[PDB]
Amino acid sequence: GELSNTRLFVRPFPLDVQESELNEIFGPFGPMKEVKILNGFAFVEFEEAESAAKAIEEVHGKSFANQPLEVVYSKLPAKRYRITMKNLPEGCSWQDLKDLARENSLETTFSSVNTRDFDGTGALEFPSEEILVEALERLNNIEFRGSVITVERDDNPPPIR
Repeated sequence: GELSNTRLFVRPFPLDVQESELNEIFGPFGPMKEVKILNGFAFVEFEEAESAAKAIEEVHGKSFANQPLEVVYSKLPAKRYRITMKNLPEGCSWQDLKDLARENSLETTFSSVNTRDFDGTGALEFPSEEILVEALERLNNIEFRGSVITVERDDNPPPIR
């Protein structure tokens, strides 16, 4: 096999979505074999697997256009251990959900919430499936602050293309 090795998928950039920024950003990483910038998604293929593998862990989590950047290995996996919550109109936050989660016999490695809007929805992930299914069945349909919160897994693996 010679597929996955040099290709990093970036998030959608604003009106400033051009190779100019991609080069000025991914520049200090290695000889970019090629670059792609489309309204909605970006891609960058390095001439060296190392340069790519690094840029993926470097660029990922960066800042640009007053927004958090995101980069990954242009590719798709299978199965996961994360779930999303709904009907949770509360402030908690990652710290809150993480506190109750760990206290409820549920260890998580990643957490996220949505405070920007009043949708009242969050998302958590566990290191193992056991905790996922357990926490999902233990959290599914629960009364809290006079509100019934529910948890449901949501897998969104990029199209096969």
